[PDB]
Amino acid sequence: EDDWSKPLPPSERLEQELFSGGIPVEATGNNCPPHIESFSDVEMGEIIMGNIELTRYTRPTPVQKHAIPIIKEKRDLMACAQTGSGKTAAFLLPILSQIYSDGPGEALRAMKKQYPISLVLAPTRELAVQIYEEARKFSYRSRVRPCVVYGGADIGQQIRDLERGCHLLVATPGRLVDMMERGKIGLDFCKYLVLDEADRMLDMGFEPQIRRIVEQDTMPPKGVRHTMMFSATFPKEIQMLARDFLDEYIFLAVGRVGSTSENITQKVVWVEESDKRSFLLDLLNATGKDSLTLVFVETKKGADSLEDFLYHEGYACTSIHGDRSQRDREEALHQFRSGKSPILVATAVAARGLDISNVKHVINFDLPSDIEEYVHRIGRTGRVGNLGLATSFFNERNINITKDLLDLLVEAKQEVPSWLENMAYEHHYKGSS
Ligand SMILES: Nc1ncnc2c1ncn2[C@@H]1O[C@H](COP(=O)(O)O)[C@@H](O)[C@H]1O
Repeated sequence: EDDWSKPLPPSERLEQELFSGGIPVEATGNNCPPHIESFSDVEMGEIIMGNIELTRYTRPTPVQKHAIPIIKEKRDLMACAQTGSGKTAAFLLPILSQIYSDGPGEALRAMKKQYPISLVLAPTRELAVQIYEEARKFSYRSRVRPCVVYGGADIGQQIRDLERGCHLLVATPGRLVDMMERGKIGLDFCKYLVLDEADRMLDMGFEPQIRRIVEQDTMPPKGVRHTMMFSATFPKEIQMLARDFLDEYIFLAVGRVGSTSENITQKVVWVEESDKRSFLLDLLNATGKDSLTLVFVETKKGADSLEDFLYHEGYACTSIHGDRSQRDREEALHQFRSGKSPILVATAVAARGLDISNVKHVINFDLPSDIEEYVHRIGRTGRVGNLGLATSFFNERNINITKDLLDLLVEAKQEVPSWLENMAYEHHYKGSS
């Protein structure tokens, strides 16, 4: 049989291809394996150590010091770390290491529809490619062929890439489901599940697809598969997702766990329904050359009406809602992402699963009845380096979220309209006399 631990012949055109480019730590859980200080503190194999040297990694990052020995000891992981912490290599290195050591497993040898040994789920195309490229570096001179798929691109070329073999699959949840329904991917032998930037995936409304992939198909249950979740923040829906997806897991926090709606400037203004169009025009006239603007409306009839208004007023824009054919919605998303139509009108429901690459300005033309939905919507702007802007139109129709919105603005240390805190005021708490 095949030896998956002993490296394949090199290829320096491929080497130049791959490798010629540019404080507190909390760990809680039961029987947590001790952290490492060097990559050699645990045995990650011949192939991994060789590829580590090609990538010129000299010392493990904080998150790698703790996560790598955890994953290698086959323990589930909930990790709160931010971008630039080296979390990609933190799960790729021990996973690939174990695959080299263990091999494909008797199933894939008795067969040799693609069956990934490892699956990494990402919110966006950009992050998906980042993970994919790192995987190529560490799968070099091995028999693990990494593949990446994502929406907004030709599925035909992605299917072709898949059929050349994939043992590690990086995917956005929507395109993976599409591959599964088309019968191109099976999860029967997926032993390594990774959710990278899980919080943003839920922001973009990927949770149903994720739970369909993990819980409703053929993927091994927890305790059999090894599952790792990485998230910058730790809101309640992530905690619930962690409890459901993880078994006997270690909680790792590198730095302070990020706040909800961080890196976002939020403005709330009072606008009557009749004035929302004109008010929007003033907001659009304070827009840069092409900074992408995402406008949320409640209904599809409202979306069409708004776009019709914007078109007549001379604005380059497009729309995405349910009453559109799929050919129109895919082209609309293409024209938004390319800046040809820098203004996207969309209902929240239609925006779900779409790779809208965090715009510079989110405008809540209509506010939701739900503050958790508000958090998901404004999450469509703001990163780490780029401060995002979220402007919301508020009137009597939104009175039910007055207090939650106020509380959120205060927690995020944002500006509060004096009329908003006035409307939220409760005389019960003043006291007698
Ligand atoms: N051990 C390491 N030494 C040096 N750079 C690293 C290490 N691990 C990851 N990186 C870099 O950190 C970035 C990855 O950030 P992240 O988004 O946390 O995966 C990439 O630029 C990597 O090259």
